[PDB]
Amino acid sequence: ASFAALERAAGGRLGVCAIDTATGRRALHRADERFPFCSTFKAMLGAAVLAQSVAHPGLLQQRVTYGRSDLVNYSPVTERHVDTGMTVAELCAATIQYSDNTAANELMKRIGGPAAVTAYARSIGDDTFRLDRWETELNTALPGDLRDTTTPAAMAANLRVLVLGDALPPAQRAQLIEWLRGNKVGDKRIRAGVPTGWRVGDKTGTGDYGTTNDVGVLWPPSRAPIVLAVYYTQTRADAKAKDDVIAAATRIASATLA
Repeated sequence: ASFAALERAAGGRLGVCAIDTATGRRALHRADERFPFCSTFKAMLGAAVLAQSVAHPGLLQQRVTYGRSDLVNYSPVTERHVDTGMTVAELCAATIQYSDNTAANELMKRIGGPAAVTAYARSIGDDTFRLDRWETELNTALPGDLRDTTTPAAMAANLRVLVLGDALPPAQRAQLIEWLRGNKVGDKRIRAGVPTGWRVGDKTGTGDYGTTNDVGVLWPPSRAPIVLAVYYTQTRADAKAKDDVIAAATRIASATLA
């Protein structure tokens, strides 16, 4: 019935921040607790790359050459381009739309590592987010570890100002939205919990301890958008990701904000 009820049924710890951008009403659960963000940080990474390209417009064109030993687990796009390289823009699209892990590392090598993503977060008003590690270690999702964590509220605030606000200049804002709307690997999470008429731009995350996340912006066809951040993590190290918990949380959040 409710987020608290969903959590009790699924087990684990569920964090939600949903914001109706027309009224500021929210649907919340553990919204100020830290969670391991896993691949949802790739939305921030893309934003940080886009922001660096504002003073250096050629950044998105730069070609990155990497080798077999640079590939980490789950690299479905980059593993096809070991012999050609990829541009920074192509790496952004791969990491956001397919969650490619090597693409994230290659982008962070270009822009100054975990510290550069964290500094970017601070620059848009997020004093909570911390990126400490690289792919795939940042997905360990250990109970009680603050590395590679944020709160549902901080990530919802970031999405609001990046997608619906003026944190990025308009051209870069449009590109971030295009990338997020093009997510190919999230159909069973937030996208499964909204009507097929609503449009979604989102980034999923998955990690150890059955960590299952999805953050994004929801555009209903005839009402203002809703910003939704959902984080979920479990007690046992070998727990299985639960896509359906994210879809169910999305149904509750959308109904609260109806």
